[PDB]
Amino acid sequence: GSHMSNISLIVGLGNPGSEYAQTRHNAGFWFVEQLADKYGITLKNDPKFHGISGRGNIEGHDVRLLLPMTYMNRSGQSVVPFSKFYQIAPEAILIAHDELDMNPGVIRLKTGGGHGGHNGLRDIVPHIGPNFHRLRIGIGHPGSKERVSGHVLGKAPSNEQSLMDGAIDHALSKVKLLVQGQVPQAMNQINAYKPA
Repeated sequence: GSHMSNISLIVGLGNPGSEYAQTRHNAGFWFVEQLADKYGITLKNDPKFHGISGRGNIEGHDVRLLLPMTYMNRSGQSVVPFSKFYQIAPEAILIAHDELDMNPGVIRLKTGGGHGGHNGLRDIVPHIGPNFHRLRIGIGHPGSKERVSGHVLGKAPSNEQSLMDGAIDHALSKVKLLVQGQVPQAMNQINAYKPA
């Protein structure tokens, strides 16, 4: 299976379908789709684990990618059996997800903690516990808890999309550190990111 805190599973959270592909709740998908293209990892149909997955070499490490196709609030119905099947401990998992509590263009690597009301993480933490790594992609907050659904299922204005895209591109450049188990250095260099 996995080996220490060498990241060997990278999960991107989001919703299936073209109507959700450009929404803020798919920030995790954006990051994983771009990572898969950067490293030539095929993301193929994975009906067994209710998602799209791939396996390939990142900087000399055997790494798996997963996009749940369960819809966001059932994400755990893909991530939990996939990670158990391949014997990947949470400490070797990175989950990329949209973060309401951070600005567009802010990105952070966090180890552990709660779901912060994220309905994808809410479906994962009760099964594998909190001790996986998260790539928190800032998307900002709409003000109301009543407005959160419409914000996360919205398509961000170009300025915010540009800020997110820059942050995601920065994070792609730091995955080499994560697959090598250099979580502290990755966390310092990801968290330091500034758009301008």
